[PDB]
This record gives sequence, C-alpha cells and structure tokens, in this order.
Amino acid sequence: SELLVNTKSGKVMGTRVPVLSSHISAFLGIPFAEPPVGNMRFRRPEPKKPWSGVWNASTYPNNCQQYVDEQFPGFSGSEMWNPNREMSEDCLYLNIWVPSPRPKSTTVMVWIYGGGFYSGSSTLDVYNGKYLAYTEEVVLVSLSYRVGAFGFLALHGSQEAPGNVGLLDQRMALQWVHDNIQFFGGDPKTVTIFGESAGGASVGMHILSPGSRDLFRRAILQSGSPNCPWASVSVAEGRRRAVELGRNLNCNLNSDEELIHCLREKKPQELIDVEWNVLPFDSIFRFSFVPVIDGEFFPTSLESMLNSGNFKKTQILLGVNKDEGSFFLLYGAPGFSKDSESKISREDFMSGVKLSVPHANDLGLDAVTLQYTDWMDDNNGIKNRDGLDDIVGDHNVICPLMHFVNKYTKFGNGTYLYFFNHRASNLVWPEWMGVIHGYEIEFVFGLPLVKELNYTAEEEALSRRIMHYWATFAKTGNPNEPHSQESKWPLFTTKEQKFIDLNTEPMKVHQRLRVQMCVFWNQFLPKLLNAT
Amino acid sequence: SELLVNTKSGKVMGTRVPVLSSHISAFLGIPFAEPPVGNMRFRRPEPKKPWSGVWNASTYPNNCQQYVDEQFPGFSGSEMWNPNREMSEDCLYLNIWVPSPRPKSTTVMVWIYGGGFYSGSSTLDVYNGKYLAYTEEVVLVSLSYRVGAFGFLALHGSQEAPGNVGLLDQRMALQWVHDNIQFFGGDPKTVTIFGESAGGASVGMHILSPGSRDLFRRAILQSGSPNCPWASVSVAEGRRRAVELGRNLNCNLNSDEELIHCLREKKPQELIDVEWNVLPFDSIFRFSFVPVIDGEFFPTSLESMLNSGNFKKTQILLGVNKDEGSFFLLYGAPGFSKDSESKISREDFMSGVKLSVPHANDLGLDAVTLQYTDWMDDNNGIKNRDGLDDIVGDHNVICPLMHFVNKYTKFGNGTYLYFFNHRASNLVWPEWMGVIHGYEIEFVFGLPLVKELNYTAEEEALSRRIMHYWATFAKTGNPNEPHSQESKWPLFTTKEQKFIDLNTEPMKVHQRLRVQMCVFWNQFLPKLLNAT
Ligand SMILES: ONCc1nc(CCCCNc2c3c(nc4ccc(Cl)cc24)CCCC3)ccc1O
Ligand SMILES: ONCc1nc(CCCCNc2c3c(nc4ccc(Cl)cc24)CCCC3)ccc1O
Ligand SMILES: *[C@@H]1O[C@H](CO)[C@@H](O)[C@H](O)[C@H]1NC(C)=O
Ligand SMILES: *[C@@H]1O[C@H](CO)[C@@H](O)[C@H](O)[C@H]1NC(C)=O
Ligand SMILES: *[C@@H]1O[C@H](CO)[C@@H](O)[C@H](O)[C@H]1NC(C)=O
Ligand SMILES: *[C@@H]1O[C@H](CO)[C@@H](O)[C@H](O)[C@H]1NC(C)=O
Ligand SMILES: [Cl-]
Repeated sequence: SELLVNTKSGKVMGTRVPVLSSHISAFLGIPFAEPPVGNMRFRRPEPKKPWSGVWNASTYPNNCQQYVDEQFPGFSGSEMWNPNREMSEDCLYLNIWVPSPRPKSTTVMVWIYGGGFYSGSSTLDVYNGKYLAYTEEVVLVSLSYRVGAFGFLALHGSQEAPGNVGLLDQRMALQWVHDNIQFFGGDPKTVTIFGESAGGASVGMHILSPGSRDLFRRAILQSGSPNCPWASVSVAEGRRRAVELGRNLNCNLNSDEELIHCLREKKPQELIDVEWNVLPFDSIFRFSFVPVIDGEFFPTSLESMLNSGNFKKTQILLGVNKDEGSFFLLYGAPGFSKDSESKISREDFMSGVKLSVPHANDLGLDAVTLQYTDWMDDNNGIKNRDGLDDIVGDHNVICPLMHFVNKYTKFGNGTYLYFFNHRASNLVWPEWMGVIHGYEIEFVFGLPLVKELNYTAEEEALSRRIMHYWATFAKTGNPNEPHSQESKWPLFTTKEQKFIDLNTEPMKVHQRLRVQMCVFWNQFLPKLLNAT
Repeated sequence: SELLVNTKSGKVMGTRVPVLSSHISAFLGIPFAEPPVGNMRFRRPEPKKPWSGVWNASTYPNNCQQYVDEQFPGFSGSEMWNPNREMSEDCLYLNIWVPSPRPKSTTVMVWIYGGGFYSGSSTLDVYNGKYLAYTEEVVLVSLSYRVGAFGFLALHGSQEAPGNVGLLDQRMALQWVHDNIQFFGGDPKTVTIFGESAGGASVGMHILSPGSRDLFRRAILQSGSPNCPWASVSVAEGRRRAVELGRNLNCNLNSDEELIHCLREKKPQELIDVEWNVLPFDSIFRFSFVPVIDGEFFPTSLESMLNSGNFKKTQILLGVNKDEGSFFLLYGAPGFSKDSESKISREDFMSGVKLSVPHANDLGLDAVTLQYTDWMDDNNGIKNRDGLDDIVGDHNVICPLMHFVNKYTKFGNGTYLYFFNHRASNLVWPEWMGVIHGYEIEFVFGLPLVKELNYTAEEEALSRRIMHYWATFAKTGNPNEPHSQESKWPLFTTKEQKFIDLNTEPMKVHQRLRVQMCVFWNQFLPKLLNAT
C-alpha cells in the first residue's frame, strides 16, 4: 500500500492526515534507536533493533525527560513550547510527513527542535509539518534527541558518559534518514537539516563535525549557531557540573564509575529537579548540560575549525529575529514583567547587565554598560529596557551568528542571511518583547495558512514565501527561482555582506547586519577579557 | 597727568592710543620682575628692583625665547601666532590698558596667553587690549611668562631649577597687579584672570595653587583646563626630560648642579633647536616642558584637589570651541593638508589615533578606535577625518574641561559654561578645520569691531555681546545683567549641567556637553589603562 512502508528495520503503517482542503501521509513515532534506559542512560545511542510485523506509526511518540516551564500556567505563549505528550526516557523516535501521492526521490527537510539543550519536543503544534510538506512538495522529517543531563552530562574519558550523546542521537536519526527516506520517496541526496536556537547550534555542529558531514547536503540555521556562548562547555567545566550534579543528589564522587552508577539509579525527575543548581553563575541565557568540546565529535576548538575551514562546504541559509533577548529577560532579569511595559530603573539595568554577561570581569561590565546606554538620558526606563534586550540578543545570538556567517563564507559555496522582524498581529506576549525568539517558526511551518488560527492575509503570504524560500533553498541551494520576476534575495559575500528583511513589506537588501555592536562583541570585548 | 603714574617700583609714562574713533591710555612693556638671565635662568623670578626716573612705557616689550613656527612661511593664519617683536630672555613685562578718562576703582581683567607652554606673546595683534578695555570700561592687563625650557625645566630637589617657574612669573605679575593696579584706576579686589589653551590651563592652576588663590577674584577659562593631559607631568618625567635635554647638548649628567650649569651656558636658541627631541613618543598635542606636579605649587595631585574641594571657591566662566583638534592634526598627522579636504584613508586614520593617544596600550588603542568609527562606512574619508578631529578635540580639551567643570561645580559659587562654534567668515584656513582652536579670541578682544578687518555685521554683534558677557561676568560674577531683556545664560548646576552656544544665532541652552564621549574619556578609558 501507500501508507505501508517497509524500512530496513521493519514495516511501519502511517495514517492519512488532512491538511487544508486535502490530505497527505504521516508516519509518526518511528523508532530510530534502542530505548536508552537503565544501564544505557548517558551513553551513545544504539540503532533500533529490527522488529517483526507492522509498527503502528499513527500517533506522535513520547517527549523526552525535560524541565517543564510553569512560570505562566495556562498561558499559551509559554505552554506552546512545553511537552504535549507523556515524557519517557524511551523517547528517540522521529516523524515523517509525505506528500500524497508519494513522489519519487524528492527533497528532504529534517527539523531539529531547540530549547537550550535542556528542553524541546518533536511533537509540538508549531513543528506540525503537514503544511510545509504539502505546500512545497517536500518530505519533512522531525527528529528527537535527549536533552538536559540525559543528553549532555559529560565525564570525558569515561565511555559510560562521554557527552554529546544528544548530538549523537540526532546523528543516528540522520543516519536513519540516509537509509530509509528513499522508501518514503525521499531523495537521500537532497537532505536539508534545519533547526532553531539550540536546534540551530545543532545544525552548526553537524556542519563542523566530521562524523556528521556526509549525512546531509545543506543547512538552515535560525537564531542559533555552533559558536554561541551558551551552546558549549569545556570538558573541565562539563566535568565540574557533572560532579556537582552528583553532589546535589548526595552521590558517591570518587570515580566516574561510582558517580554514574549512582546517577543511573535516580528517577529522571530527581535529575531535572536539581539540573539548574550546577550552573557556575547567576545568569540569563545559560543552561546546565550542553555540548562538550571533547575532541572526538569536535576535532578541535570551534574557532580553529572555522579558521582553517575544517568544516562541511556547502550552502547555508540562516538568520535571526529582531528581539532575541526579550524572552530571557522576562524570566531571569529584574524589573521585567509580562503584564507591564517593563520600564527598567537604571539600578536594575546594572543588575540586568551583570546577569547577561556572567563571565565578564568588572572592566568588561563597564564596557558592556557604556556601550549600550544613551548618556544624555540614562534614567529613561525604556532606553534601558531596549538596552538590555539588545545586549542579550546581540551577545547570545546575533553577533555569534554573524561571526559564524563571516567565518563560514570564506570557505562555503553559498550564504543567504536574513533578519526576521515581523511583530505578528495575533501574538500573545506584550509589545515590549517585540519579535520574540522562536516566533519565526510559525511562518516556516506554515501556521498562518489555516484560517482558524486567525492570522492576517499578509502573514499568510509571508509564511508562504518563507516556506518557498526554505523549500526552494532545500531543492536548489538557492532560495530564488530562476524565472520568478521579483525579487532576488542576494548572496552574502565576504566584501559586500548583503542580507534581506523578512516581513510584510517588499523585500529590501541591507549590508553589515549589526556590524557596530558585533565588532564590540566579536572582537573588542573578547580582547578586553583575555587581557584583563 | 593721566599718562604718568607712580607705582611702588618707579614712575611709568604711558601713551595715548586711538581706538575706534576715540582714544585711551596704554602702558606697555612695564617690568614686573628682574630679568631671569645668566645665573637666573631656570630660577624663581625675583621682583623688579625699583628704578629711578621715568620708564618710557609706550612700546611693547620683547617676547620670550620660544620656538617659532615656519611650517607655512608668510601665511597670516600661522604667523598671527608667532612673536611680533624681538626675542630675549629679558621678556617679563606686563601691559595695561586704562580707559580715558581714568576710572576711580574699576574692574581688572588680566590676559594670560597660551601656546602650549612652549610659545606665546603678550604683544600679538590679536591680544590688542585697547578694544575691550575701551568698549566695556575695564582696566585690561596682559602679562608674560617664560615658556618651554626657560619656563619649565624641572629638576625636583634642585632649587636652582625647581620647575613651574613659568607659572611663578605669572603669579609675580599677579602680585604686581595687586600692589599697583590701583594707580591706574583698577580695583585689586575685582581682578579676573583669563587665558586660552595654555593660558586657560594656567588660570585653572592658580585656582588650585594656594600661593595664587588670593591674587584674583574670578576666572575665565577658554579651551584649557588644569587637568589637561598635555598640561602637566610628574617630577620623574619632568626630570628625565630635563636630563634628556642635557644629553642632546653633550652636558655633564652626573649631578644637577653641573647639568644646570652646562645648560645656562648654552645660547637660548641652542635650547630651542633641540626642545622637541625630548618627548617620549611620536605624538600630537604634547609639549616638552610643561608644569610639574611638584608638591609645592601643587600641594597634591590635581584629582585629589578636585575631589577634596582643595581649591578656590569662586565663579568661573569657561568653554570650548567646536573643533579644538583640527589645527593639531594639520601639523602632525598623516593625510591632513592645508590645501585639501584631508579625506583620511583608514590606514592613516589609525596612524592618527596612535599619534593621538600616545600613552595608550594597544587594548586602549582599539577602544579609542571603535568608539569613533562608523563601521558601516570605515573608508569614508570624511568621517575618518571628522572622526580623528573629535578624538584629539575630545581627548585634549573638551572632556578634560568638562571633568573640571563638574568637579569644580561641586564647590564653587557659580559656573557658566559655553560652546563657541562660530566659523569666522574671513577665516583664512580651509573649511575642514571648522571652529579652530584659538579663534574665539578675536571675538573676546573685539577685533570684529574694526571695519577694515572686514567682519560681517553679524560677527560684530557676537563680539560685542561676548565681551559684555566676559566683562559683565568680571565685575558682577555673572554673565548677565539681571532684570534686563536679553536672553539669559543659565548657571551650570550639578544636576542639570546646562550650557549655551556662542554664535550669531539667538541663544540656545543645551544639557550635558558631549557626555557620551566624555564618559569614555573620563571614566572608562582611564580604567582600561590601569588594568592588565
Ligand atoms: O532565574 N532564576 C531562577 C528561576 N526560577 C524559576 C522558578 C521555577 C523553576 C526553577 N528553575 C531554575 C533555576 C535557576 N535558573 C533557571 C533559569 C531558567 C529557568 Cl526556566 C529555570 C531556572 C537557577 C538555580 C535554581 C533554579 C523560573 C525561572 C527562573 O529564571
Ligand atoms: O607634529 N608637528 C610637527 C612636526 N614637525 C617636525 C619638524 C618641523 C619643526 C621641528 N619641531 C618638532 C619636532 C618634533 N615634534 C614636533 C611637534 C610639534 C612641533 Cl610644532 C614641532 C615639532 C619631533 C622631534 C623632531 C622635531 C617634525 C615632526 C613633527 O611632528
Ligand atoms: C494504531 O494505533 C491507534 C492509536 O490508538 C489505534 O487507534 C489504531 O486502531 C491502531 N491501528 C491498528 C491497525 O492497530
Ligand atoms: C560553488 O562551486 C562551484 C564549483 O566548485 C563554483 O563554480 C561556484 O562559483 C561556487 N559558488 C559559490 C557561491 O561559492
Ligand atoms: C618713548 O619711545 C617712543 C618710541 O620711539 C618715542 O616716540 C617717544 O618719544 C619716547 N619718549 C621718551 C620720553 O623718550
Ligand atoms: C554663593 O554663596 C552665597 C553665600 O556665600 C549663597 O547664598 C549663594 O546661593 C551661592 N551662589 C551660588 C551660585 O552657589
Ligand atoms: Cl567640520
């Protein structure tokens, strides 16, 4: 049949889901690794052993064990990113949408969720892939990987807890796509991985990792990049939090073997319930267990691999939102509220600044501070709040990404930069928060295109042509069509550094995104902190 | 007789000079100290021994031995600043302009010329006092003092050459006014010292120095401050420069007594011809022999005195011109030409900042560089040259002065702060230089009132109300005439820190003069340089 597909590990039976006026096929909850439980917690995935009979793949799988944001109970804006199914350690499954009728050898887009490496689900309504697969005639996969200590606890040296097993999870799913997408009419040669935030850092790290480079063709990165300050740790600091996690749970601490055996007997939510107590600073936009630079998944430092060009050469498409930081100030920084305008007394501004650059010394704090205040109007509660919003956005996403897009372009074969800044009309958060981190994703996944979600006609259009940009990029490596009258989105080149606005107005090209603050962030303050 | 006056040191006979279709009496080249010649070179002045007979005081006196600028031979724009009389170590003479008829007891303003403490004459055309004494009915005095090595060679411990003796020439002239001004109808209880650049710095340092506090009433400072980075040095630097001068002339360098011996046998121009070989770095806006923070004239460091309030509490009148640095880049930094727009390429721009901040470590260099660079336009010749202008303007005048005006206002009895930014219509220099360092002086001294000098009628008005500001402040301690119709120059207060624009247009009030750059130059960069 059409809804029956026979992979190299077993048969699976999908379901005919409707999407706008029509229907397509979906195969949800497909196993791709052996469940990682018991003795297998903190270890590299093992490929799912083959099954007999037909795997019922008609409902979403479980979500992985993860922290559950309860700051705003009932609030859709925060609830929409929480797990929506049961949470098991048995969670390494993927989902495929196939256009109906099944095409032969078509482009494949693998989605990779983010969530700071501490949270995120393959099964959220925002990652519902039926719209984009259908409208742009692509095969859409969305994978899953372990998060928090489950995915990234790291005792380098031990093979029982090496670290980066979450990235190894998503490489196994990619290797599953490589061997089975052809049985869904996916072309294993036209595979595009794409991810947001942690998921975008992840995309970046596969571009860098020699063990992952052959499992895909191209890459999209949204508001995330492999070199972000929150996105990695040294083995030493990785070890330290691993060890202190043992200390919170009154574990034996002499050797990794004893430590891990102690940590493997704890119920999963005992781990989640102390996961934040291992961070070295009072901070915003930092997460406890993240990828390690161990030397195996990452040959050397990310900077050196960028400099030597020791990475995958292909075309990348990538960009950032306008207000990356507003979400993280609302959760961790004083003076900000969901229900107020959040003007910020200057005293809170300093508290906010020291939170945003936890690692800086005093002199660097002053540099960050002088760099972002209007000294004709320092007690202006708005300019301070926008002040902080730009600090955490520029520090944690934008300037890290731009450093990556300049480094990569010296060696890549194509680069398209975007700047998404569309305040949705139906959005739930207050206006001060602007274009929220993560809220480009609705347009990528075509959610403006169903009329029951009450979007304006414009955001629909903008969603349809972002999907086309993404899809066309995934097919041809160029988001523009060759006929297509208007309006070509220019290559990003080392000398001219062009990019485009994603929003409801006619597209405009710009040069040097945030060059001024990014010189501060990528060259100067690094220099200040090294020498002081 | 009106032109014959009996002072405490002897009888003086003056001259009846015409002025603007009237006349007044001037007393020129009046001695106030013993000539500091032979064994008196480098030593503290001694009060002029009383003479017999009548001193023919109708001609200007000699100028001090000083460097002479030959960069543009014949060009009035620079020869305006060079000595216009013969030069001699016998140069310590003041000049008096008395209204006619003689006042009974009227205000006295004492001009203190600048010239980087290396140059300057009381007898320049632009310091002709007849116009302002005539127009605002004040007793105008114009003093002199040794400059460069003659005025500030500094070997602490040695009382044959202590340092600061150029400033002591000033104070001896100041006490001469104290004791004798009453005989010209001046009031020693209403004396206003005022000077420009090196002069303004000096005016500044008499309000610090205890031996000076009681020799005047008020203080006007123009484009100069005691705390200027070029305005002083330590004993250690002052001695090493004294010693390096001896090295440049084959002097005996074992003791000071032999050192100073050797130096007083050298002919004055032999000191001038090597003067500059002694600076520590290839720089701009720095000068060889300047005041020393010795512990006698200056009891402690300038900052401690500013913080502790250890200075004289009075009313000050001070301010700056719009483009203090343009003159100094024309003479010292690559790519500036007098006959060009001096569009600055970027490689010359950073030669510029290095020359501009000679004491900066490299980390300080990038700090300065990124704060004056439009990184969407780094090869914009204009903005680079405009940029470099601001750097040396802000670093050497603007921001030091604002530091002083805020430090002082915490303790004085009235601050009035100005921003001169009128480009004189008949200016000989090219327009890229703007409101050049030193060219408010023509308006202070009323030259636009001379018709043959071809100033615009609007320039005449600005000169007239500038001298009134100056003169009205010199008597009342306040620029304005109370309960009069003209718009009113507001006090500078610690909280609102207001100031006004001097120019042909109706008066504007502004707030915080160049705070953002000044926060950099006054709080952050100094902090950056302490650390390693
Ligand atoms: O901001 N400080 C705290 C803070 N408490 C809460 C309260 C609810 C769960 C607490 N869980 C967390 C803890 C800490 N940091 C966290 C950062 C982001 C997030 Cl979502 C949870 C964190 C550091 C160590 C203590 C726990 C919510 C947000 C929040 O930020
Ligand atoms: O920077 N302007 C002018 C400038 N002229 C020259 C030569 C022309 C006049 C000589 N006298 C000078 C010397 C030195 N530095 C000076 C700085 C400012 C002034 Cl006025 C005169 C200076 C450095 C050591 C050598 C002599 C050389 C370098 C230079 O920079
Ligand atoms: C597949 O699983 C769904 C989920 O409960 C169930 O409703 C459906 O009947 C199952 N189909 C078969 C053929 O087992
Ligand atoms: C990509 O590579 C091909 C062949 O290696 C080359 O001709 C083309 O110019 C490259 N394009 C870019 C944008 O790097
Ligand atoms: C003073 O000097 C001037 C300048 O030469 C001269 O004209 C005048 O007659 C002199 N007066 C006396 C009394 O010597
Ligand atoms: C100056 O001092 C007097 C008393 O000494 C005081 O009444 C007055 O307010 C002060 N003026 C200023 C401008 O500080
Ligand atoms: Cl200009």
